[PDB]
Amino acid sequence: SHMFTSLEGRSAIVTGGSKGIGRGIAETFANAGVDVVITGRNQDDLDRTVADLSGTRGKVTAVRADVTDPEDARRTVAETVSRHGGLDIVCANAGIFPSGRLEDLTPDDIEQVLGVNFKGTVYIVQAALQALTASGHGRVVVTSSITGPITGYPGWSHYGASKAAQLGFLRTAAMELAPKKITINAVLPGNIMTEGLDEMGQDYLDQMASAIPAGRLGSVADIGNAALFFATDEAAYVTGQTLVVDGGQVLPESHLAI
Amino acid sequence: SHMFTSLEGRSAIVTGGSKGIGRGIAETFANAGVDVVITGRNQDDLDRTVADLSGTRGKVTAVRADVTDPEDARRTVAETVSRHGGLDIVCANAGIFPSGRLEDLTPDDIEQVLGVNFKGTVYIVQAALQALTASGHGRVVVTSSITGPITGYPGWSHYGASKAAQLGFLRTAAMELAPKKITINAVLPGNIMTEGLDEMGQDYLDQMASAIPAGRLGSVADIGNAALFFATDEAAYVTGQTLVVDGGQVLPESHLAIA
Amino acid sequence: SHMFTSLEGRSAIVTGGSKGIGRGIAETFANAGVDVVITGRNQDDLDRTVADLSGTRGKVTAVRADVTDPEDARRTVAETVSRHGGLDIVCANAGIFPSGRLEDLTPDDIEQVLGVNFKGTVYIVQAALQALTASGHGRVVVTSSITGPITGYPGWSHYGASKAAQLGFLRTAAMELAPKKITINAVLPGNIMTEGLDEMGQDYLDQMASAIPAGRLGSVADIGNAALFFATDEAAYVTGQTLVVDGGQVLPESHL
Amino acid sequence: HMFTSLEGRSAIVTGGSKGIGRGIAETFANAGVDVVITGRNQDDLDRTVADLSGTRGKVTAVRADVTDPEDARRTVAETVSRHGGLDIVCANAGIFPSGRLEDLTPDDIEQVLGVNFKGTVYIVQAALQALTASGHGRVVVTSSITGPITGYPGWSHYGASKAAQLGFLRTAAMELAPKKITINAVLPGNIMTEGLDEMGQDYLDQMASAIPAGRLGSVADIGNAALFFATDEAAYVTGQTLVVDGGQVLPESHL
Ligand SMILES: NC(=O)c1ccc[n+]([C@@H]2O[C@H](COP(=O)([O-])OP(=O)(O)OC[C@H]3O[C@@H](n4cnc5c(N)ncnc54)[C@H](OP(=O)(O)O)[C@@H]3O)[C@@H](O)[C@H]2O)c1
Ligand SMILES: NC(=O)c1ccc[n+]([C@@H]2O[C@H](COP(=O)([O-])OP(=O)(O)OC[C@H]3O[C@@H](n4cnc5c(N)ncnc54)[C@H](OP(=O)(O)O)[C@@H]3O)[C@@H](O)[C@H]2O)c1
Ligand SMILES: NC(=O)c1ccc[n+]([C@@H]2O[C@H](COP(=O)([O-])OP(=O)(O)OC[C@H]3O[C@@H](n4cnc5c(N)ncnc54)[C@H](OP(=O)(O)O)[C@@H]3O)[C@@H](O)[C@H]2O)c1
Ligand SMILES: NC(=O)c1ccc[n+]([C@@H]2O[C@H](COP(=O)([O-])OP(=O)(O)OC[C@H]3O[C@@H](n4cnc5c(N)ncnc54)[C@H](OP(=O)(O)O)[C@@H]3O)[C@@H](O)[C@H]2O)c1
Ligand SMILES: [Cl-]
Ligand SMILES: [Cl-]
Ligand SMILES: [Cl-]
Ligand SMILES: [Cl-]
Ligand SMILES: [Cl-]
Ligand SMILES: [Mg+2]
Ligand SMILES: [Mg+2]
Repeated sequence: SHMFTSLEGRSAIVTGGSKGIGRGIAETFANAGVDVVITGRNQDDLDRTVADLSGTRGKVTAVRADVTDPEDARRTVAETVSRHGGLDIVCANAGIFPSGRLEDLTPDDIEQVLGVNFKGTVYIVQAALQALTASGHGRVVVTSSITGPITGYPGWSHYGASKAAQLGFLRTAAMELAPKKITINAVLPGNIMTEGLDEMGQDYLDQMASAIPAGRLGSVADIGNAALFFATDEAAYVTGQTLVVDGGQVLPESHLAI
Repeated sequence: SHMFTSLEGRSAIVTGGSKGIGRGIAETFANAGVDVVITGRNQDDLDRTVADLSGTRGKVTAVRADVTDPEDARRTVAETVSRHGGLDIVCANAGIFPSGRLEDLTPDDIEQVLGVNFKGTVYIVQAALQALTASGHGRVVVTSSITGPITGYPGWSHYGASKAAQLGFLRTAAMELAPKKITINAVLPGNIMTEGLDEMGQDYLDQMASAIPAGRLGSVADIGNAALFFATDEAAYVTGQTLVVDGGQVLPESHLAIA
Repeated sequence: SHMFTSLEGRSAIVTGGSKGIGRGIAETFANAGVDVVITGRNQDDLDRTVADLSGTRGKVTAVRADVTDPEDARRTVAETVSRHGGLDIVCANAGIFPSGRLEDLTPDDIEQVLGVNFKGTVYIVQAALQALTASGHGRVVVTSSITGPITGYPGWSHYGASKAAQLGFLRTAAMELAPKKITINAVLPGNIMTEGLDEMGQDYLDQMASAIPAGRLGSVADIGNAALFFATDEAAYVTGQTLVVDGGQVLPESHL
Repeated sequence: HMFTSLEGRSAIVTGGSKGIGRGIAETFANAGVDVVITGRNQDDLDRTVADLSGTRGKVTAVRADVTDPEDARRTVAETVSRHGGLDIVCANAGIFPSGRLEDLTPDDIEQVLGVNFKGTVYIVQAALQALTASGHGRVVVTSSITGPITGYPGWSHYGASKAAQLGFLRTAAMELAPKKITINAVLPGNIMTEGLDEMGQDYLDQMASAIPAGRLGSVADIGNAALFFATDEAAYVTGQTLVVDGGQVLPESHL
């Protein structure tokens, strides 16, 4: 009869919500009656996802914005407050994972990944702070990864760096946000079927599939539903923490051990 | 419209559900339409909680049983499988946290705590394996603690050991249970208002409250709602993992971090 | 021309010192001039290891003792203090890793593993508290494992629990021991070429090998040298902590 | 015989003119390791080079900014010229300015990320060929408990930068293993240093009571941990962390 208090009518931002995990998070929240502003740089991709999600209970709309731009963060929050009247949930999700061996990585390569993945998470949280404070039950959910905080994978030394940087930030942010009644937590997916992971190629997807006790790559709904849990009133006592959503992938001591 | 898939009508066991966190877990699942068998050693305590929860949607009944005894674990599962028609969720929750300095801990002190807190988790999971497998969506939630896996506290070196033992066990158990479609995860509460935590005294409670950025001890519902998430179909891809429910307690570097 | 302060003359116990990692810890400390008492249940294995190490700078001798028996812990400490005049280092190392699936493990199976691997670590620490306190620079090094604290491996759910139990114990113990100037820390070996690990077969041994970035199983000296570092005076500010010694094995997002 | 002598080997210590980097430099020098220390302030580099003039291994200085890849390349070339090669890199330079979340500007974040994380990556990249040629390369990163483990108001960007170093090295260790280079990190708790003294006596008098060991750490505690990682005997340790903090991260309640 009753599980979690309904989030209907609340207001959320998902950065990088046009594709992949961000889209699955937006759809998960929208199905729960949360109005969602999704962001991204490509307008056509935002428009297709807004069109695709037009039948959801919560209204998904788009704001074209680069997470690396602090001005775009402020505009995103202001536009979301304008459309919804306030702001309750920020899902700091936008992220990229280009691959490059450490000896090949340029300053620009490193700043590209750290700017989107880490700086872009900090910028949207900063911009959203006052509206989340006015919420009285603010929720920030960060899309980190097992890569960095837990795992290594050749080619992703800067990616993993940026995923760990998110968590180092939120362990302090959680303490600064607690008097404002905002929780901040992070989902750490393992390997989820997305357009972004598709670019890694089939042999990467097979490789990770065989390393996962659950026997499959995860789904965007898996991450959206973890985000949803963190946003509930029922999770008000959870802050500064991580949840690994990976089918057991970080557990095995070795390969065939699965 | 829709948040998670209703768990209405599923079957659960909560060990040590007559008091404290286990009762909060039982009530949380009961309010979700889950039928719950709570266990414990004191029949009066079980009867009173069953009566306290008489008005919940799901049906909360009791089974008097000692987690340290594997035969009781088998009896608990069978009674549950007869009353509910199956078994979908096992909350390995029963535990004790008496306090003793390392130089005072007897073999009995250590075995009492390891047996209740760790052996009693293993035995209930072993007893439930077959019914959980037949459910096709089996869920095990372990009540661990920040104490042991993360923190230390003088007098709890055997308690901390048992809480971390639960986690070492489940990181392998999650792999063995994956082909059976059973996930196993732990909630790691920080400090939660319970009858057991009351026996630590007012100085302990004041000390811990001031250590918590959220500014309060947690409630039993906080832990119940975390166990509820793990038990959802929507958490099928989460196994072998932990969730710390502590108001931020384990974060501060020191006491101006807080102050 | 100076790295760490010589441990020459100090007094150590290594539980389970006749074979495998314990013997490597014992030899590493003896090479550093530490007098070492090794323990084990089999007198022949103790006698043979004492004879093998009879040329080391530190004197290695043996006490036949079961780590699961608290009286044997006490007798071990008393005998070491009688032989050396004190006790500075305790290497709580003794352990077993039989395998069994979750649904096959009997109460006696579980207790055997928890008894040796966890209780035996607690009992030697307890028995040594007094003498370690009197040393003024006491050191406890626990041989834990990546299995349990970090990894899972089917058939070792009770092994993994026992190894993680060591760490939960030591995080509190480090706080109770700090006023006594005793530090307590753990080495978490990955996969180390030993007698006990050879009881897993060549299939298990080749399996972990390709899963390790360093390209090899570790050596008992790798673990002994970690323990040696924790025992230095220079590590007096390290306590309640862990060091994974595994050639990178816990790192890969997949071992392919 | 404790560990194999490192006498005659070659090391870089970034930010080695003060505090922890100076303790690392003096610890390696006392072991007979020739050490190039970097920094931006020549006056502080000259003063430290002179203070350590009696050490067995020779401490010399190269003025360089960790945030500049070209300064990283120059540091490694100058070091290979002076010593004949390079065996050990201690990526240690770091800053910890304090600022509340809502006040951190983009420049504040880039300054801390640039020094603490980018500066670690750049000196490792620059050293890769020389470290590979040594056949026993050693990278030691100075991270922190702050970020990887703890939070402290005002240090959200600093903690991010210290956790960034570890996410980097967990992958870097796998890429470096075929080159026979290990890479680990020391995570100091609270260590008596010059930069740490900028936090004031209130911050000083207050982290001491929360540490089970009962004191702040010393730069030698960090140097000796870095020395362990650099030994031949630690060849099978890579991608890993060592917390040096007197038990500070352990207490459930610091009171
Ligand atoms: N897929 C996995 O297995 C996995 C696992 C662990 C963690 N993650 C994390 O999940 C997050 C998204 O992963 P994904 O697989 O879903 O990626 P994806 O499928 O490639 O989608 C990324 C989204 O982020 C947006 N984006 C990219 N750069 C942006 C920028 N500078 N500003 C604003 N938006 C930007 C993209 O829109 P535009 O390109 O049009 O801007 C797109 O909507 C990342 O943080 C990633 O690290 C993914
Ligand atoms: N309260 C906290 O802050 C906190 C924090 C972290 C973790 N935890 C964990 O949460 C669990 C319960 O904590 P709590 O505060 O709720 O304790 P509690 O209030 O004392 O409740 C303990 C429950 O377990 C039962 N129990 C005790 N021994 C048992 C046994 N041998 N067999 C079966 N049932 C037994 C008790 O009933 P009977 O005595 O009648 O049998 C009681 O119902 C423990 O595992 C504890 O480690 C608690
Ligand atoms: N080998 C690995 O890859 C690995 C990896 C991680 C951790 N570890 C840990 O390292 C420790 C030992 O490993 P190992 O490979 O060296 O094992 P091993 O080769 O089988 O030797 C174990 C030693 O402990 C002794 N022992 C066993 N049971 C005892 C008891 N009840 N009382 C006293 N001594 C006892 C044995 O002598 P007796 O039988 O005669 O008593 C033997 O000397 C264990 O704690 C293990 O968990 C090993
Ligand atoms: N002190 C602690 O309690 C503590 C705890 C955990 C971790 N750590 C870490 O240990 C490292 C050193 O800390 P510390 O307390 O020893 O700081 P410190 O006493 O202030 O010394 C910092 C050193 O880094 C150098 N440096 C600063 N900015 C630089 C730049 N842009 N390029 C090159 N060198 C630069 C400084 O020289 P110049 O100014 O001349 O450049 C100085 O030699 C840091 O990475 C810190 O995060 C410290
Ligand atoms: Cl992290
Ligand atoms: Cl654990
Ligand atoms: Cl652990
Ligand atoms: Cl096994
Ligand atoms: Cl990290
Ligand atoms: Mg795109
Ligand atoms: Mg001698």
